[PDB]
Amino acid sequence: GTSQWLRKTVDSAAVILFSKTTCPYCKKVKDVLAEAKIKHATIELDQLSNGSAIQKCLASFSKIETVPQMFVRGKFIGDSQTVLKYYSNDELAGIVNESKYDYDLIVIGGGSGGLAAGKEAAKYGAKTAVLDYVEPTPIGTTWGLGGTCVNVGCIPKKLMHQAGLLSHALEDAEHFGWSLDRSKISHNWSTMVEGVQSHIGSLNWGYKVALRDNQVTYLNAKGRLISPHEVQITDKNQKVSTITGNKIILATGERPKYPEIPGAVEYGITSDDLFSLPYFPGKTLVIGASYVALECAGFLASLGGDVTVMVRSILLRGFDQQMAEKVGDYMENHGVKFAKLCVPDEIKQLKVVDTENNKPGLLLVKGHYTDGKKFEEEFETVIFAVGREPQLSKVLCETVGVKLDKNGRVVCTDDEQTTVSNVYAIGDINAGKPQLTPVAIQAGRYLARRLFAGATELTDYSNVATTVFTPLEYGACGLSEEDAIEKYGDKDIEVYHSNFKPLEWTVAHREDNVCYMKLVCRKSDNMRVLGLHVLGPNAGEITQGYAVAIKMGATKADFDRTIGIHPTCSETFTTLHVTKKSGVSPI
Amino acid sequence: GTSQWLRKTVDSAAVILFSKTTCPYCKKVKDVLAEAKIKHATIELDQLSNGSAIQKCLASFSKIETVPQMFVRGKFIGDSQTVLKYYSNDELAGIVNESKYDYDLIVIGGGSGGLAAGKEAAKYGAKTAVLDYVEPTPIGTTWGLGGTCVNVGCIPKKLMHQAGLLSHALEDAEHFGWSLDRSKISHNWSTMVEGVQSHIGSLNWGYKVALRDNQVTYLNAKGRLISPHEVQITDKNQKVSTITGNKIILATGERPKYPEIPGAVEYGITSDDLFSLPYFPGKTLVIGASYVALECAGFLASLGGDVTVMVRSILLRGFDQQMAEKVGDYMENHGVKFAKLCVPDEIKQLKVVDTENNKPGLLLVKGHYTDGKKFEEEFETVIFAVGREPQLSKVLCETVGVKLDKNGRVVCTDDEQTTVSNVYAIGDINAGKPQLTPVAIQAGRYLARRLFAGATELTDYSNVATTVFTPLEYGACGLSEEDAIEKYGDKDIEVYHSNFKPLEWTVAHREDNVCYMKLVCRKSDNMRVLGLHVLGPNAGEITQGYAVAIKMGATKADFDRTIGIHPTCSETFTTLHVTKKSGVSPI
Ligand SMILES: Cc1cc2nc3c(=O)[nH]c(=O)nc-3n(C[C@H](O)[C@H](O)[C@H](O)COP(=O)(O)OP(=O)(O)OC[C@H]3O[C@@H](n4cnc5c(N)ncnc54)[C@H](O)[C@@H]3O)c2cc1C
Ligand SMILES: Cc1cc2nc3c(=O)[nH]c(=O)nc-3n(C[C@H](O)[C@H](O)[C@H](O)COP(=O)(O)OP(=O)(O)OC[C@H]3O[C@@H](n4cnc5c(N)ncnc54)[C@H](O)[C@@H]3O)c2cc1C
Ligand SMILES: NC(=O)C1=CN([C@@H]2O[C@H](COP(=O)(O)OP(=O)(O)OC[C@H]3O[C@@H](n4cnc5c(N)ncnc54)[C@H](OP(=O)(O)O)[C@@H]3O)[C@@H](O)[C@H]2O)C=CC1
Ligand SMILES: NC(=O)C1=CN([C@@H]2O[C@H](COP(=O)(O)OP(=O)(O)OC[C@H]3O[C@@H](n4cnc5c(N)ncnc54)[C@H](OP(=O)(O)O)[C@@H]3O)[C@@H](O)[C@H]2O)C=CC1
Ligand SMILES: *SC[C@H](NC(=O)CC[C@@H](N)C(=O)O)C(=O)NCC(=O)O
Ligand SMILES: *SC[C@H](NC(=O)CC[C@@H](N)C(=O)O)C(=O)NCC(=O)O
Ligand SMILES: N[C@@H](CCC(=O)N[C@@H](CS)C(=O)NCC(=O)O)C(=O)O
Ligand SMILES: N[C@@H](CCC(=O)N[C@@H](CS)C(=O)NCC(=O)O)C(=O)O
Ligand SMILES: [Ca+2]
Ligand SMILES: [Ca+2]
Repeated sequence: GTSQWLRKTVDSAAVILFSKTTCPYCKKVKDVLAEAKIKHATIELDQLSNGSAIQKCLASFSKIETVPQMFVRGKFIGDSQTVLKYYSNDELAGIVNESKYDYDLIVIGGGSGGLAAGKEAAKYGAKTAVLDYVEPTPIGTTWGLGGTCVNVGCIPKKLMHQAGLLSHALEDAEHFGWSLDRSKISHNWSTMVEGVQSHIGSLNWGYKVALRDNQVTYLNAKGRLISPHEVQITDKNQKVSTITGNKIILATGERPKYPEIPGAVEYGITSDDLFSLPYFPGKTLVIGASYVALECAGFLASLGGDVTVMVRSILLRGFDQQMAEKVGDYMENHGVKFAKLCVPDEIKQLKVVDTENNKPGLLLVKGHYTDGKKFEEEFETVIFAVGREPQLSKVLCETVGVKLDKNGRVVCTDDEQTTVSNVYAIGDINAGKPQLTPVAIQAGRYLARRLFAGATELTDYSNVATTVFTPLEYGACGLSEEDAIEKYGDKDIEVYHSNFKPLEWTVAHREDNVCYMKLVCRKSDNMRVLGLHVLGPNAGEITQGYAVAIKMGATKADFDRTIGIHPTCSETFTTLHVTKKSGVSPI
Repeated sequence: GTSQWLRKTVDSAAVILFSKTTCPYCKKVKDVLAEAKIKHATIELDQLSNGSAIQKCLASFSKIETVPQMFVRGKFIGDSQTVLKYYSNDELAGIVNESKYDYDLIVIGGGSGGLAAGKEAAKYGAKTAVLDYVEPTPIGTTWGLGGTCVNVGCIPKKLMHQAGLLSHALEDAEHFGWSLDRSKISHNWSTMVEGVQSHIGSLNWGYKVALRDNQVTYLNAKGRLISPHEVQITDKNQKVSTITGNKIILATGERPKYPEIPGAVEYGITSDDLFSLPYFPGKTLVIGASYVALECAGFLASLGGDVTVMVRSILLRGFDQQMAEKVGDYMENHGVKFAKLCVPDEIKQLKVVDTENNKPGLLLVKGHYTDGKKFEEEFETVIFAVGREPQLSKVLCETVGVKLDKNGRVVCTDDEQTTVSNVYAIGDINAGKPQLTPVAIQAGRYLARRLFAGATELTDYSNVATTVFTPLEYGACGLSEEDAIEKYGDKDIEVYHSNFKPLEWTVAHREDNVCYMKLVCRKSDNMRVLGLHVLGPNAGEITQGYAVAIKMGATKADFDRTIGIHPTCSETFTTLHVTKKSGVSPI
């Protein structure tokens, strides 16, 4: 496959140097490229097991088999003497700038995936543009560069989770001997929001600076792909123009859904609004039951809010349902109210948001339970967390020839390629992929490296660990218990499980037999670990290291031979014994 | 090796049943043994790849090759009919009780290792005794069952660490929008100590109950081995008697050292005293610089104490010294004072501890720096943390024939065997082994399983992860950078490193470029991970999962293909790039 590899690399790379580490002629070219501040990929052939065969294949493109060999956009440009000739004649800059298109890469969307792809491509000398535009929410919320995670997702969510966790740190402090008067302590929502937004601000600015420093062109503009190589852009001044690019990356992400009921769009809010909400939500209804719903309900409650979650059917559809029940039971036991098997029919306004005193309005929510009981209750704030959807066009998109699925997501190969061959999709819009920030980031970086640096490594989307940052956190890697049973049959599945109590919870007088972990294992495959699950503090820190071991194909015996660190919650994974089949209590 | 395995198992096991899972005669024996509450090991031959050869070998001991086959203390006892015959004649109890010795196992020491070994042996029907006695410290401190960790180590240390961490949670709360008056918050040492000691109390009681429930005989008594099978015991009433045992496990642990200076023993304290100290230490000097010193100095400071650490030479000798410098620099930047290259010459009393008002005394510490400067300063409490030593006898011990090393530790094989063949040593007294609780626990359990359940698995003492619970925590697994360079040469070592900032530290306005991690890797061995190091919050939770991957032989590429969980500190391990050799800043 070394012939096809070289062909793909030469044809895709913007600026690439085939080299050897002990070659003084290769060094002379590197010195020239650095002095002229020409960024490029470098492949050192003496570092590759097939490097000699690569040298032979290079003659298909250059007629030579020596190093160095410099290419620009599919075209052999010269050996060392030739490159030096361009340098001394001041032709080199013109040569490396020469292109059929305005850009080697246009990235549409400047979130986790887009920024990662864009910055990484610039590193190998690709002329790169990143387009980002934030369509306002129905109530007008907008924000800066960085995408969902930075502005309206992981970052503000985890920070509000921390604010929530600190509530309980205050309770725990007393049992640890701290003398404070908790009846006189209160939380100020807007102060927290100011601190959160101040940090987000530094991230917005940070990414802009990063794009500058990597010589990526940033356009605060809405992009539309109108042909394989043509992107139509609309600026703030509403000016329309067209830019051309060799490769296009679609990284446009998703936006929250609203249910199709009266008053939803007019009076409700979503996560998009919540994280910069200038008033405190007050008595809140969250509609929905997956991780956005539960994470938001959870930090709101810990801040002292009166919180209700309206659950159509189950919690965290798609997650292990025993773990999901445990996540919910903990939240229920700690003040979060659940309206079970209940759907909303309408929102009616009773009071407008006080914009001067930064206070919430008041809403009437009518709904109904499965049994026929009507739901009718007042809330200061209604939050919809009922899924997220991509914002591209079944028709328009197909007219440029990019195929979307039923749900409006882009159908891609295992190297992120769409049905238009120079066009790729990464992050949340890529059909079938886990919708997480580091996945989008890994995909973008790996994709940029393949396109412009001749890398071969595909993103591995299997066994990607997650954490739901509910009040008690839930970390998982691999399969749910039910999905593993479905795949391999009950008789081939062994589950090791245990309750545990963090040492910190002992003096603090918190629950026995609530924190919980399990390993789902396949008997036939040497007790291969198929799924890991932990409900407990710092679950994400706990889970992460185990995701490496699982990707390497960890078995139970691997876990068993490993010695614990004491005292930690994580060490419980190293001494698990009780199986579910034995019926013995995990307590 | 299946002949030797069976010989060792039959000869060592107290009560063992060789069986098959589909045999109704084996089930009949199991029913009998359960009805008569006879605990035993069970080996299911149809579950072992060499089970058929085992069946053939069993005839060397029983003259039969069928299942079931029951053994007691080296002696074939019967097939199923025979066992049922003993049952119906009411002979079975007598048979299984028959022994040359009072016990199959005597465990001397009831700490982490001893309790683990003892409880695990009882599970397979071994008649087990555990001896524990706590020699009082010079000032009279004593405590209950469970050993160093439970009473004067990991447990109270981590709980005081948590109390310390909560101090900073209080500072962080305000930036997260919590309204509290910190100028009016103070810490009460004795309240904290009460909560800590109350939990320890429940552990003492818990272990006693566990020994009861597992039918282990517990003797609060000092044991001395006087011959291979004879243990002399001294009770509280000072009564001396002798008990005999087949196997002996030495699990007697260590005690803090004092330097040989005037006033040390009379006026100073150690970790043994600190965790139940009924007065607050006040202005404190810690003498020493390894993890006990730094962990204690650290939580004392976070509680608002005026703390000084007197450092003979370096911090954390034996740990990676770049990481050790970083641990210290953080503590120095946060109020802990270091008297560098300084040794104590004498302690003099200025004030006696106030025993009625639970207040500390006052001490004068004289010492000298390497340059000739005298050290002279007043402290309310002086803490020695200058190492720990075993408490067994170079002569007495050798007279029973158990060999000790230069440092007084027991010299053992890789299966914990001493130079006396029925005598084993586990935990801190085992020469050359990492001195950690879960190591002692794993060793005890694995040892009990080998002796009484026919297991083969040795404890793996390589790449055991640790965490130093300093104010900023330090987790490590595998080799220091300097030890890896020493082993494989500089040219074969690549180090990937990065600073990071916990997301929580952003709103809280804490340090950039202080949290830090690295992977020490071997170039020749496919960038094999030889050492992992992380300085940051929750370092132990971070480190633990990676210890499984490292035991499996993780390479850098394994880390690279693994996707991060966002947002966590741990995910930084999944995207490391910067190498030390490149000179690029980790910032
Ligand atoms: C509340 C919440 C909490 C979350 N928490 C976590 C978490 O803890 N951990 C985790 O891993 N993931 C979390 N996620 C998911 C994570 O945020 C996403 O998976 C990730 O941000 C998606 O990255 P992206 O690059 O695909 O899209 P985005 O980050 O959404 O970027 C797309 C960008 O392109 C813009 N755009 C759209 N159309 C155009 C156009 N045509 N022209 C120009 N620009 C356009 C969009 O406005 C946006 O700025 C969370 C998500 C939410 C909603
Ligand atoms: C301050 C401190 C903090 C620590 N923190 C951690 C940590 O965070 N994580 C970790 O893994 N490790 C930690 N350790 C180490 C851990 O405590 C030890 O490694 C472990 O307890 C040793 O177990 P052991 O069974 O060998 O000995 P021990 O637990 O010391 O048990 C020995 C017992 O036997 C008794 N004994 C002695 N002689 C006799 C006799 N002849 N007859 C009868 N009984 C006798 C002793 O009094 C004691 O009760 C810490 C240690 C200290 C001192
Ligand atoms: N890594 C992380 O910590 C986080 C990641 N995310 C990302 O965000 C994405 C989507 O977030 P989220 O908003 O939680 O959506 P999800 O796709 O995860 O789930 C939608 C939820 O809303 C409910 N729902 C859907 N329609 C209705 C309806 N019309 N009426 C009432 N309830 C309804 C569903 O319940 P039902 O089962 O009945 O259909 C389900 O509980 C996820 O896919 C994930 O990738 C979000 C939060 C945290
Ligand atoms: N896992 C964990 O979190 C923890 C485990 N432990 C266990 O406890 C054991 C011992 O604890 P520790 O007390 O820290 O002892 P250590 O053996 O770890 O180190 C002794 C320390 O005291 C110093 N020292 C020794 N003698 C003198 C002297 N006479 N004058 C001044 N300073 C001196 C040494 O400095 P120098 O370099 O100059 O010799 C060194 O810093 C460890 O081996 C470990 O297994 C302890 C705490 C935490
Ligand atoms: S996928 C084809 C293309 N879509 C986009 O470039 C993004 C559209 C999305 N931002 C939106 O609709 O908001 C497209 O719509 N083609 C336009 C055309 O004229 O062919
Ligand atoms: S190791 C030989 C034996 N030691 C012990 O059983 C423990 C001694 C220790 N607890 C202590 O000294 O405090 C021993 O000392 N032999 C005595 C003898 O008379 O041979
Ligand atoms: N004319 C060439 C010189 C090529 C040359 O002498 N390079 C040597 C390496 S220093 C080479 O490619 N031959 C050895 C090999 O097979 O790699 C240039 O200017 O680049
Ligand atoms: N007399 C024996 C009966 C032994 C017997 O019939 N056992 C069968 C299993 S059910 C056996 O060991 N033979 C089959 C084999 O080779 O495992 C007893 O009472 O234990
Ligand atoms: Ca283990
Ligand atoms: Ca990665």
